Amino acid sequence: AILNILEFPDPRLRTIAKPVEVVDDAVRQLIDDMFETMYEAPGIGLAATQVNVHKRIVVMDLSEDKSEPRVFINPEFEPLTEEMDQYQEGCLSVPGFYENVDRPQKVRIKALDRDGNPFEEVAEGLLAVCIQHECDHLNGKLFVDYLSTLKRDRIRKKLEKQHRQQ
Ligand SMILES: O=C(C[C@H]1Sc2ccccc2NC1=O)NO
Ligand code: NI
Repeated sequence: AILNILEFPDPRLRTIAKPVEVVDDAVRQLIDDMFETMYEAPGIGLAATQVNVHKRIVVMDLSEDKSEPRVFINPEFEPLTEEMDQYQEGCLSVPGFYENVDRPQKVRIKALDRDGNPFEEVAEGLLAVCIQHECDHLNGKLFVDYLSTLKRDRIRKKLEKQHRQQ
């Protein structure tokens, strides 16, 4: 199923997601719907908060051909260096806008996989950017939160206008 993706400034995007206590079949079915939603948008990552399911679940596929689905349940990360990098980010919940965001350039991810087993993973580049961006969603944070207040308000106003016209 293709789930509806919430869009800024919907307050539901600010909800803090709750950890997943057991990765059962319902969780894997939600994950499958999230990937379908994500691939159809299309986008390279998606957090459950974005589809209004407030659980700590993230899916991603950084390939150009759907050949590398990745699952992160109860993800966390820790910067591995103090160095920062800029990347122009977009978001399915803030469609049509792309702005630079500075974030730690390398982080160590820790999460549960699709079977519920814990693993860790060093991330740099697009992977490090995407994992931080998706974990932010789970804590009710959007990339526009890093922008100047005036730029974020300009974004909000445009989206609000679009939502009224739709
Ligand atoms: O909205 C999304 C999908 C985004 S994640 C992202 C972050 C930095 C640069 C590009 C993207 N692209 C996505 O599709 N995830 O929450
Ligand atoms: Ni996003």
